[PDB]
Amino acid sequence: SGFRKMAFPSGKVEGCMVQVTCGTTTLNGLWLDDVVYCPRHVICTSEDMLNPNYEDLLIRKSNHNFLVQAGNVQLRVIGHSMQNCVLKLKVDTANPKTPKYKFVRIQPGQTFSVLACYNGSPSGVYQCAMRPNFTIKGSFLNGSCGSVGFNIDYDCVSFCYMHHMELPTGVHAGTDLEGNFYGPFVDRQTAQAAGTDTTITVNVLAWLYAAVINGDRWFLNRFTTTLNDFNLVAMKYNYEPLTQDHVDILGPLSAQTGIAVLDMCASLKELLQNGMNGRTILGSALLEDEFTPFDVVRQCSGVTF
Amino acid sequence: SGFRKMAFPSGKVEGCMVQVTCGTTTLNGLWLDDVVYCPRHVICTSEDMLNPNYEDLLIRKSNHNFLVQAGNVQLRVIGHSMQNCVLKLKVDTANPKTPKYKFVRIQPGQTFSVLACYNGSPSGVYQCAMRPNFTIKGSFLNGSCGSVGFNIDYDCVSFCYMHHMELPTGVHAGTDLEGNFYGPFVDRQTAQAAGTDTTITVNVLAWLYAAVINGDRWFLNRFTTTLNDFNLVAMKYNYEPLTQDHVDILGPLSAQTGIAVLDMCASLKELLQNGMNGRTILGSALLEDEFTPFDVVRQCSGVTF
Ligand SMILES: *C(=N)[C@H](C[C@@H]1CCNC1=O)NC(=O)[C@H](CC(C)C)NC(=O)c1ccc(-c2ccc(OC)cc2)cc1Cl
Ligand SMILES: *C(=N)[C@H](C[C@@H]1CCNC1=O)NC(=O)[C@H](CC(C)C)NC(=O)c1ccc(-c2ccc(OC)cc2)cc1Cl
Repeated sequence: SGFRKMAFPSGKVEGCMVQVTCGTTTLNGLWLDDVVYCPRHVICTSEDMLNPNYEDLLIRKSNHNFLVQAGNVQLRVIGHSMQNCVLKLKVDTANPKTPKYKFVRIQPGQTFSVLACYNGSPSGVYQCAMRPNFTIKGSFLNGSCGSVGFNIDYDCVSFCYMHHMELPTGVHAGTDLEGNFYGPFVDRQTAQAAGTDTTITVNVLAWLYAAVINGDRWFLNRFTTTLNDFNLVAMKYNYEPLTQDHVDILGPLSAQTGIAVLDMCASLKELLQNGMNGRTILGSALLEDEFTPFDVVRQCSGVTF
Repeated sequence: SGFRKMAFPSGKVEGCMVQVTCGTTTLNGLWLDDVVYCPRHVICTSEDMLNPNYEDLLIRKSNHNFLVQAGNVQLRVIGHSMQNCVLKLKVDTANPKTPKYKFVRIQPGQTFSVLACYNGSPSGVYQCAMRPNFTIKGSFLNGSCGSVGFNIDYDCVSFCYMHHMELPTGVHAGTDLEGNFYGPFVDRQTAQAAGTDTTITVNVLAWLYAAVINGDRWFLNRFTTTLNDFNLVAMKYNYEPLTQDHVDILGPLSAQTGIAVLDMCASLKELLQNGMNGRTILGSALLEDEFTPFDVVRQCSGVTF
């Protein structure tokens, strides 16, 4: 096809992954400057995970109870603090591989790369999207907590995600790098319901736009529509209501492809009702919503770092 | 679902990507020890690409005609040589970031990660598979030549691919790190037909096996079959004939899932004939063949580096 789900080069982020062990529990940590960030439920035993009292379990723990390993070397913890749901460990050495970074909280629909880590060593990288119900559909096993989601632009690394748990529906939930969970989720072993998920509409439109340059044009039609009428049929199929803001982001894409945004909305409208009839767009037989407009522009123009 | 296409951490490979400019043409290079590897058609002008005579165009070029840039620093070329279809540039400095590496030629069906590069700076990483017709379905633009495909195990980096061109059907063709093209392809601007592609059967079986642990079990049935009868229906649907060797690789997977290999073949057989009926396995509405058995084991057990 010529279009793939591709993640940022994980070079900068690999230099910050460390191992954090507390008692018998071990997970990944993010070593930036002289601080290491990790999920706070590292101080939890298997019995404590059913209903923890984190402020009560933390005070029992001390600096020497936290062992940080950066590969085969040891870090010495000279202070600890709880910020919401992340643990902050102050070490005596500043990470020589700390990049120009930034702690951001992303919005639903936005994408980011995930460096899946186990025991502080990188395992794999993949692209992910913040679902509108504030979950992510990742690939995580036990010991994956502490892995981070990040974006990179030019030279800066924006850490936006840290992994914490898996929901009963198999999806995943985590926090930003300040400990605040994405969504109405808490860190304890209880049945937690994610809301009714939806489809990021502006993302599907950017994907259909990407398909036009890459050869697939069979879904294109000659019908057009209006912004309202599209939203009326988008509500029924569990899609986000497109706004004038959404159209403005799809703007430069429509100027390159030469097909107006409202024309593209009509093609998706008919794709929504008429189905796919067994055909494929860009190799997929479903409608992809994990490509932002900026993602489509980045891959069809080749922005590097 | 709990299963994603995830590429190796690209940290080691980013340390070897350099820029190579010859005349007005520029592409990516791979800097290992004191040698830089790059596609040989860097010595080609736009007119020369229609039918080059590489040995005749090379002798006109000299050391000072090759400028290698490792970021903002310059490398000095102290010798050049043509190995098949790759150019070898000997520099005066050994790359300090050279990892433990190895030059391998992979077989059809095998997967590898691709670090897409432009002007010697990494742009993105994604998973790819060597199609049985010796093409790959990648995501490449102009200036992407010189990007490499690689696998990583424990600590070693096995470079298996270097990008060279795009075929009329939108797929891609390249060489190993010794210049030998994968398939019957040459480096010139002419209509080149890739053969009739097929579906890596042992890969689809490993994917259905991955779906079993991850929750999807609706495609499972109670019919069983034999190795022959499966192959007879695999030929008609353009699938590789499964061999006793293929079954042996799917062995440890069948022992974990507790379902024999031949039972799994019957389920794919019915999936092949009866279709999908609109259902989805692991979120996809098609049968994925870019997951090797070893890939499925690696992600369902968490092998790190
Ligand atoms: C971190 N290392 C680890 C990664 C998890 C585990 C496997 N896959 C992942 O993403 N994180 C955890 O184990 C956390 C720890 C909490 C204290 C934050 N817990 C969970 O991930 C978790 C929480 C609740 C349930 C659950 C499911 C269904 C229920 O009823 C049907 C009840 C509770 C499961 C899990 Cl894995
Ligand atoms: C490397 N930087 C560059 C990357 C290509 C270009 C865009 N996408 C890619 O993968 N490599 C090339 O441009 C090479 C150079 C050769 C001398 C190896 N060429 C091609 O990629 C190429 C070759 C032939 C055709 C072609 C297609 C159809 C035809 O008739 C229908 C005839 C020729 C196209 C291309 Cl892009």
